[PDB]
Amino acid sequence: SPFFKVKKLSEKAVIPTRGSPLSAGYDLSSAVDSKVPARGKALIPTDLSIAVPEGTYARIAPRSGLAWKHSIDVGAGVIDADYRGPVGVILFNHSDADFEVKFGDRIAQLIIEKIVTPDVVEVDDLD
Amino acid sequence: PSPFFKVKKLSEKAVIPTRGSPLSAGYDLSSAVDSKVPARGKALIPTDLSIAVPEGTYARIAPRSGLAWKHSIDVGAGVIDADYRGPVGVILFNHSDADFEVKFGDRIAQLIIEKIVTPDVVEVDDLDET
Amino acid sequence: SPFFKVKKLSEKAVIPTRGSPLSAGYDLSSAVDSKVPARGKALIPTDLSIAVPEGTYARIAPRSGLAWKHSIDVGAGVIDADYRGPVGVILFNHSDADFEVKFGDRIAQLIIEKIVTPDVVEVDDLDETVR
Ligand SMILES: [Mg+2]
Repeated sequence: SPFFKVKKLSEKAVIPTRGSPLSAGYDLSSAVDSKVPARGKALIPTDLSIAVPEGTYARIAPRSGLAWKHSIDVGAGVIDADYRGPVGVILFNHSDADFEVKFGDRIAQLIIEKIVTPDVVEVDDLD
Repeated sequence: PSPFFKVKKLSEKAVIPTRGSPLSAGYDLSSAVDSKVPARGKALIPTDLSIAVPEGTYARIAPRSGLAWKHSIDVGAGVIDADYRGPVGVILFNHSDADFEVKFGDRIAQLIIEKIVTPDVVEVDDLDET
Repeated sequence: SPFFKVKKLSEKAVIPTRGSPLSAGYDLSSAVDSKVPARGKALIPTDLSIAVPEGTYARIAPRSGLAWKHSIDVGAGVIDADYRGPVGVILFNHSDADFEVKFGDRIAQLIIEKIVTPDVVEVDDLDETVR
């Protein structure tokens, strides 16, 4: 049975919520105030640790508003189901304008994507 | 219930998205406009479509491989919720020093209906060790 | 039942491996020495061809380390389940420093994501949603 368990690592953390009833993702909020330099990057802590089920992973996905309005998008973003460290969001600034993330800003959305993980079979012929 | 992909044309310029091979992941998205993605910049390209995909999925607007190598084009963000009924636009980022020209009808992205789970969020005191 | 078939196209190829029992991705290694130029791009060969099952595709996904240490992101990355050509990794460099790729370096990770591929139908109107 699917689950999404979240542990607050500080009092500043915001428990993720979905934005609409059928929404794909859980909104993630910044636990800090941080500059994202023009044509540069920032690593934004959520002060959360998580667990998601085997047969899935948590993808840190971009919010469309951040991307369209501010040319900000998300690098990396693959959180394994057994990763128990703090969840941070890597933002890339694809513009010549400096940007600033404020404490509590929603900076990404977490999507729990279904996957398969079979053992690899090496072959001489794929078909 | 069986999966579905319904599309509604918002103008005559919209093109029904079509897959590219019988096992292909995604449905090709065509531009409804003439436009451009400026060098080192971005654009929102209308498809003039509204869509519906099933609960337990979302529609991901994903980059085409050819455009990524030839024009350094990427999709800046492409999460479309299963309950999103607004117009579908494609956000393109141009990671090169030359403009990318868009003519109406041009394929600019592909849509992939990804399976997900959406359980309730549960705050906990401790997580298991791995 | 899911599978992941891999064919090596040369001796330089490395069978993709998963790091831990619950890891999402299979690490992909470069088959070449190469460079991703500052603010530029490169197509890095793996010298692999692959097959994944119907109802999935293989997503070429970024490694977190390369993203943060080198501003490297993966472009493109949608590998169809019936694509039988060579698998190359498209890297974008979002920094002003060249990124060197050495033979055997891990440059991405492959994730076999579950999808649906229903027959698309045009309709006159869609349901409006409480949103
Ligand atoms: Mg995905």
